[PDB]
Amino acid sequence: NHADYNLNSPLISDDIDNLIRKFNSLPIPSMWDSKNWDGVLEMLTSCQANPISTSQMHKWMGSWLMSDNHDASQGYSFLHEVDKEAEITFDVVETFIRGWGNKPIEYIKKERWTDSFKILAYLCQKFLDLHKLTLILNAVSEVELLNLARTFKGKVRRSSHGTNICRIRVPSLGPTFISEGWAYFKKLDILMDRNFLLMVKDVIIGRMQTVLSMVCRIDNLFSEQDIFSLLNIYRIGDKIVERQGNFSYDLIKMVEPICNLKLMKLARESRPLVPQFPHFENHIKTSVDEGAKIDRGIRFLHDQIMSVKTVDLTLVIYGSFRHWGHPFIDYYTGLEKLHSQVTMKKDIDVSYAKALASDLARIVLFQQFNDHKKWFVNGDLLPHDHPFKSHVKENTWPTAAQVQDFGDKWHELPLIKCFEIPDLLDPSIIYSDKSHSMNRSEVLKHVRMNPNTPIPSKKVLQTMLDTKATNWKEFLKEIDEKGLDDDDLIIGLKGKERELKLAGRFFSLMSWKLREYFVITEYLIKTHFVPMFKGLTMADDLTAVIKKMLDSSSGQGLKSYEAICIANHIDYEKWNNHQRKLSNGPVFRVMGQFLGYPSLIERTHEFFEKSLIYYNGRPDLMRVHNNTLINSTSQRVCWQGQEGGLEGLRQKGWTILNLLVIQREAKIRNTAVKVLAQGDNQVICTQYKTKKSRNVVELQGALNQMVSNNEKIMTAIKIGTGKLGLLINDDETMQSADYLNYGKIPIFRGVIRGLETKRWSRVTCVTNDQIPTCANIMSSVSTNALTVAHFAENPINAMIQYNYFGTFARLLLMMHDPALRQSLYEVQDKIPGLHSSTFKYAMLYLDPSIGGVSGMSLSRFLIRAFPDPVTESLSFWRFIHVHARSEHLKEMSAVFGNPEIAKFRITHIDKLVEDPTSLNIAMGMSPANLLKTEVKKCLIESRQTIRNQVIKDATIYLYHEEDRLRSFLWSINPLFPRFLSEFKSGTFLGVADGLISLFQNSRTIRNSFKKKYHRELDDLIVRSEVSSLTHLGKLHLRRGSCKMWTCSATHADTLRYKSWGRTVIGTTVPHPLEMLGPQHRKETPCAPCNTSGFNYVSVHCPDGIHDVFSSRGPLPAYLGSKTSESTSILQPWERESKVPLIKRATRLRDAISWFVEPDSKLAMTILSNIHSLTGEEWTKRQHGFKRTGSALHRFSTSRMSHGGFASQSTAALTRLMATTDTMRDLGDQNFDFLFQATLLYAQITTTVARDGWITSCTDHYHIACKSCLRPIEEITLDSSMDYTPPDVSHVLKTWRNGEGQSYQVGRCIGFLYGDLAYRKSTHAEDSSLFPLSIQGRIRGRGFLKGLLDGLMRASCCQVIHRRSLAHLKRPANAVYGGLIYLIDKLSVSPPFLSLTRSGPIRDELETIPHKIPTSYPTSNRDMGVIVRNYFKYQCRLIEKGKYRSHYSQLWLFSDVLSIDFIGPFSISTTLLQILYKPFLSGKDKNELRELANLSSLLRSYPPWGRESRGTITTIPVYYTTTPYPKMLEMPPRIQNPLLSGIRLGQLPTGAHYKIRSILHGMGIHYRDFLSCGDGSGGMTAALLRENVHSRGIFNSLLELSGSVMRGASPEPPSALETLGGDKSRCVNGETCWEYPSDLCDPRTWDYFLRLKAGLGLQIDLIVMDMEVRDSSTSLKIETNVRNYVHRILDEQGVLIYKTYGTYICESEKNAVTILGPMFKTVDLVQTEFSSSQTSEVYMVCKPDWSSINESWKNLYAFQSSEQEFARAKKVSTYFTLTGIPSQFIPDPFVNIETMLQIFGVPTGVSHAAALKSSDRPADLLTISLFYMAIISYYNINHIRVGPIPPNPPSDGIAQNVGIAITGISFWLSLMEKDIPLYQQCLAVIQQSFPIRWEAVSVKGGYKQKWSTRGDGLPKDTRISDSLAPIGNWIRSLELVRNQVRLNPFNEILFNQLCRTVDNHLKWSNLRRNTGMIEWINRRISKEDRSILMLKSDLHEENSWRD
Ligand SMILES: [Zn+2]
Ligand SMILES: [Zn+2]
Repeated sequence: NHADYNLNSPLISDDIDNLIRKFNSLPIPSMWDSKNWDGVLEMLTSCQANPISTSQMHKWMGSWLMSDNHDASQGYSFLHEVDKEAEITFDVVETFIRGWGNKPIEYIKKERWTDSFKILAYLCQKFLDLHKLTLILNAVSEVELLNLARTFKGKVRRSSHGTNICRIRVPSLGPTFISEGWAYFKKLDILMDRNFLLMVKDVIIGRMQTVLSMVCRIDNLFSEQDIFSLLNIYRIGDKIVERQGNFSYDLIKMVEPICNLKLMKLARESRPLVPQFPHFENHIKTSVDEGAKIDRGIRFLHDQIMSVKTVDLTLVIYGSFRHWGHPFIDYYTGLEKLHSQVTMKKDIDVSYAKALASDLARIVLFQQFNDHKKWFVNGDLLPHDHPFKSHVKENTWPTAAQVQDFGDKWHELPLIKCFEIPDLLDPSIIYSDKSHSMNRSEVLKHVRMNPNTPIPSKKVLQTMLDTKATNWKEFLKEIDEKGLDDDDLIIGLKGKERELKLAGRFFSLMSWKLREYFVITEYLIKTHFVPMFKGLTMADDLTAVIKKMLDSSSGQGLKSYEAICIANHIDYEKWNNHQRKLSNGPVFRVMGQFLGYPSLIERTHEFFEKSLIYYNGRPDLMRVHNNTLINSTSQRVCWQGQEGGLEGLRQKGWTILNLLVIQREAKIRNTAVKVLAQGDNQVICTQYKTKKSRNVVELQGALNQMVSNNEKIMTAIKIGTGKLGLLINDDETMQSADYLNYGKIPIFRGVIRGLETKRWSRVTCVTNDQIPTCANIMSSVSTNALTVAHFAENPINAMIQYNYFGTFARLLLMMHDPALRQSLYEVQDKIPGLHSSTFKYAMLYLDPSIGGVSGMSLSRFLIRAFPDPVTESLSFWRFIHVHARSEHLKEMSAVFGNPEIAKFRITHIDKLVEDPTSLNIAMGMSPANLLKTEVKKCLIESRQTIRNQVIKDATIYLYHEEDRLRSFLWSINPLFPRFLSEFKSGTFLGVADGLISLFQNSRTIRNSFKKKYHRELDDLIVRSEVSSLTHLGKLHLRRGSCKMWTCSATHADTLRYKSWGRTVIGTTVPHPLEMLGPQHRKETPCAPCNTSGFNYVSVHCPDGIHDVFSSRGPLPAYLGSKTSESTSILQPWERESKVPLIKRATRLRDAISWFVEPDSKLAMTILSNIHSLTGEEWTKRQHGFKRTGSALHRFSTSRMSHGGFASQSTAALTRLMATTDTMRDLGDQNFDFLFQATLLYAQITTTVARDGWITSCTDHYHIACKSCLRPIEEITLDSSMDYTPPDVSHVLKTWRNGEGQSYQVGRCIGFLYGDLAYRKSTHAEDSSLFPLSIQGRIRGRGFLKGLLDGLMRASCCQVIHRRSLAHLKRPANAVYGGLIYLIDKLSVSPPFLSLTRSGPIRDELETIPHKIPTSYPTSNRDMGVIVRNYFKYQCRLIEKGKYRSHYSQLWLFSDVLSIDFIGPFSISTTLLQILYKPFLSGKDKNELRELANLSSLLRSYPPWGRESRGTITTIPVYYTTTPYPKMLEMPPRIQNPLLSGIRLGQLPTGAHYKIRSILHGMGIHYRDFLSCGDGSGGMTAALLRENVHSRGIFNSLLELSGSVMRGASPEPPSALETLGGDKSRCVNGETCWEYPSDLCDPRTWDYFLRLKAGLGLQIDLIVMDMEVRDSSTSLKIETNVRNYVHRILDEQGVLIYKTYGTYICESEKNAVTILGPMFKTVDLVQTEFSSSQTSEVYMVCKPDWSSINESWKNLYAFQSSEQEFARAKKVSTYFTLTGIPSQFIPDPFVNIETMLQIFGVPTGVSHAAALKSSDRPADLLTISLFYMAIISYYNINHIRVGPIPPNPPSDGIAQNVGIAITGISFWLSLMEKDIPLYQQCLAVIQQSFPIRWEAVSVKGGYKQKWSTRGDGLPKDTRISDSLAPIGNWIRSLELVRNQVRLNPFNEILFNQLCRTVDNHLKWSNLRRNTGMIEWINRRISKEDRSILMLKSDLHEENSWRD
């Protein structure tokens, strides 16, 4: 009403002190005798006591906290009350949770832990009586005083000057005396003001709410001992601030980093082997040493903290740190420190900064030129370098060559406009209520004139109204050219309040021109340049940020060191001080060049250097001369000149400078540098990843190498940043792959965590001046609770705490509510019954949208946003009713969700047009809208006062034509409030709206003093509150209203209908709760839950949600909807920043046809006319724009159109998989429900209702409400009142701006993706899933051929730009090349890739022969393969002949807006016909030049057979009673890619043949089987095809993490493509994943036996290929079979168990474990890989050990390379391919072409090769060696000349050339018969394929050399994971050999091939110079493991939307 509860402004004890002065003897204050203090002096004399003053204040403060000698009572009673109320309200939540997540809860009291409750009772005693003192000393009215006096037992005492001294007795401190703003005295003899008292209230209530929040949770994360430990921490903290006064906060400023350091230490304990970084801990230790040199016990503090054993408790402490906090600021020392840190003279390297500036210019030139493909430089330049050629051509845009050539002069050019200055109309985009200083003459005159009084800050809005507006154009123009005038350069300082630094570090406020300057330039920055930089999270809302928080790939103790992201975070000193001109100048010069006005934005440090600085808190001390303030008294309280700094100015700008330094110094090592820059404070994620560590000392060394690399980066950054004059510290920190800290938000391991302590330590705090009301405190507990919910895991602790802190608050306001000025117990007579179940529930539970007060629904913890408050809560209430196990809850459901509707008025519709979705209620008069009404009213009733023409004309327009718009809008019968609102905003009235709204509540009541309105607003507040509470008392009608709806969405509609006159467009969305209802658990039957059909969402949690925050989690994510919102993470101004007016009008014209059509012409001529009033009439009309889209969620103006966001931790959402693709069957009309919200809801509800489960799980959601599932329509409104936009605003427009068949789908999305992929921005869902709102049916080869078309065109266009015109050689190669690049880029790109996983497109990709995948769900890898493969097939057909586009009717679609497609598409048909046609040159060059200029100016059962059947090496075995145990040779292990390669016709794997060999020789007849442990279903497919009449049970460990399923189910096992798409014979096909697919445990067996008794299978056969990695898991599964076997397996039945030789000789024989009637084991070659211990155990079910030993000697691992090799020859002799149909095999060239293309060569070469392979089957060897050559020369270049070719072994290229050499030389050795190749091969694959590196100088720069037999630099390559591609090699070349013979290696031919395909290089250059001839018989012994010296790239961490 007047002043503030909780804390606003800093401490500054000087006030108190000088009052002690004036009081005491008159030691004299300074100048403040002016003050009215004599009231307090009358208190001081009338009650004589004596103060203590400051340091002592903080002493007794420390003492007084946590004290026992005290009273208690009110504490006990209060808390018990809270307890009771909360029990009731928890009745409500009880039924909610329990009906929602099936888990029931009991209300745990807070009395349970005893001592905790005692502690908390003392704190409550203290807080509650501090709440009283708060209340009293902040009240103006004698009435409030008398009511509080009667309520709180105190009394009024009038003092002689007419000053009321209240006297109060309170149980903590005993007696107290209180007067205007001043307090206390006797008992503890102390004086205090509002500021000090309140910060103490903040303290105690912090401790209170934190202890409260933790003490009893549902999860027990705490015990009274832990709490005892935190309490101890408070005790210690106290003891510090006890021992001395304010100085302790040094040591506290130490507390929060000590906390940081314990955190780091834990998250380091995570993956133990990493070196710690001594830096930070050491620094800390030193700070504790010095701290303990002053005062110890900080020692004990630090110690006990780091003694804390938990994550949580630590995080709490770090969550507090501010407790026992907030010391007095000394602004003197503050200003000294500041001014010095400014004055500091900095060494600056200039040309360094200039090089940065250049780097930037390069950046945005690239971006712009990759956007509009129009170089933005002038053609005025020197006819040289790149530029002339460049801009003239419209692309020279150069290469590495011309970039190296070009110095970094990018900052020197003639740079043009580029970014256009957005129109700022309405204040929203500029102004907030922050203040600013008055001009120079005036401040100076307010120092000369009344001195003693601090000079005020002129509120931005008050000056916005009273001063003539800004001409943005002339402003910037004149600032640019001549700069600002002296009288506008002034900066005021205010000590910001919370800092905890004894320094105080003053926040700044400018003068009006400086204000506007910094704002508009800041806004140009953020709008244009901010986005050109990754990292720098400013514009980011939340979801985006969290994505940027998952730009830390941290965590993973699971995978351990196989990938790591180190994390640096840096703080500087004063970033916002040490900023300097001579550094910042060039870059901001560049930025200036860019935004229209050169040398504009560079004037920052100039305006600082010229300006005045002063601290408006002490004007007395400043003296006036020469338009200068001088310090006089020598405190440095003001000064002239500055070298820059002061906080929030060019935050973004200086941050872009730094971030550029980083991106420049990132280049040094190519290390992966990810960055997050929040203003000052920044973090650098440094990514590395490892290749499969072996000896564990490698981890030590390698990780220490990651550290070394890291420290190098940091050092380069230190020096670099240092050159600019920014001091970086060696005490500023970093952590390992774990932790990270960003803007005080912790990420721990791989996961975000909030400070529940902090949010709950806020609670009852009310924001500035707002004061607590029924609405406000509830609003606070609410928002903070939803925050907690949002950051934590399953949002429950937030719900129960909500209930608690809510009813805590409610009892506080029941005690007294400052709004009603008296207690609410006392008020019963006035207003209806406040004390009821009704009122309680209402106050804390019904939403405002149903029309009651406030406090959520408990439905909002679910979807973070969602656009239907009404439906949401009404749905909630129906739901709590239906699951209510009581009566009065039902009573409350009817009561609540039948809101009494007030009778319609055009007034109300004005309100609920201004905001949509809501309803007309018998209350709802908010202080908000009432104050909006009042400020509208006042602002309107003075339109003649306003000195601003923008605002004047806006107010006029309002006062005149608002009615016209009102009625005109209101007459549209299909009532479309979204459109009425967007139009309403988009009309020139958007100004009126912006400003009227712009005033924030408290700031408004502060700014409403502008006029006669003083009392009205206060009694209006009283009006609103009495009415509110009156509405609840009224809401005790119980049961009086109607009943339980049916599916409240339809009823929310009907209620909206009854609310208004008519029905509404249907903008209401049934929300997930009522429609999807509780979850069906598929682990249970769910069979009645089956609707058949797909009315079914599902979610998977493999491994389950059990323990989270403890690891990152495997699965990718799901964040939410796409479009952003208002940022709630910070508080600068930013809410309405989005979407100015011209853009609005433009966009609702970009609506038109959608829901209106031009045919309507009325609303339309109107729309265009709005666009004509804002602008002029630029309308060309529009036609053919028909849009079929949904009208509820989607329609908006560029703003949030969204469906919702996840309110949940990333944690569970990382352990889950949401699946959508199951629902394709609701395609229907493409109607209401939000897939976004639904998916989100499934996620949360799943997490909540699982809450921990380790057995994994699968969950079903089937639509319960088919009725309010609600099919849509498309209504196109028109109506009319015959309205026209009046009052032409072109005056304003002057002053405002500164002049700102499916082949068709294929071509559309494919060209769109080509072009967009070249622009490099948004890949999101524009490649969508299956028939869209664009409709369709067939999506075939039609879709794909078209895709190739549109895409090819897109590459046509990008290739006219991409290349120099005057070089035309073979344009075919140009365009072909571009499209190749695109295709690869697309096969990597995921959304399209899942799109091709699922659906009928798979077919068109399964028609072409490829190869089967292996990965069960088929990873992005195998998908990329298949996609590429098919495309190389079709594109091959292109590279040969001509490309026809068929069709040629360009069907543009509704999903393509404007010309981003149109122009280039037309131009691309012509351009394909021009460019791909000739294979030549002509006049076309002219045409290219022309058209490219126009573009840049335009943007102004399958057949089958027999198969390989092998030999069985048999081991019969018996077990008779007694053992003869253990004596056995344990085999060796060779990995021998050999035979794994010789298997030729392999489907996903040749285990296929193995099983054939079993069921061949071992003689099984199985009618039906169970195949478990198949990856893609290989052995399944095998069995199933082999015995055609068999049925089978498929089981696969579901390998998820390696693939991103974007809204899709993992799909069938790929292998079952084998059966020709008819999998019907495999019963478990297509459903496989949704059961317990885990074989490690039981329940899977219960499920199989289910499937046995279910389909009557009888399961003759069991087969398990485990591929066992764990003895544990093995013994586990052994026990499983041991249990379930002979109750599942049949009576003649069979069990095959694949076993490992080492593992069976190892310890616990599974052979022993399982012994049935006939028992054996076998080895089967003519299948099995060479030198292999692996063997198939066997049981037919229904001495010996020495024979076992014998057989083990007859086993393969034992046997040697002659057995190995000769056996593989035998296999070579077998026809391994045979009955395989061609669909399955690769094309026995295309695999070669693509492989050589996998190994880095050009496709042309690949193809010439593959041809030569085709042509020369006879002489193969020559061609093979030629592959060796070609891969070698294109990888490592044994020949060429160049200037400095550094280390091009560089890991990978060397890797793939090594493996190439291996596979090749393998099958070569097998052909050419040479053993020592083979021996070598084995020893190599085992260890270290040599690559010995050199660079020799023959001049011309220098040549490069690689070898083996020599020793250079050894990049020697390990191969472990590499058998697979070796296999590919052997397979391919065995596959092209086609059983055909071979002929001698023909050296002549080799030469032919070599010089043909390559430079002229020869067998010679290969022979000696550098090469692989070593692979004749020659090599060297092992040297390096150093590919295990790892590398760096970037990390792939996927979430969906932003
Ligand atoms: Zn429903
Ligand atoms: Zn189901």
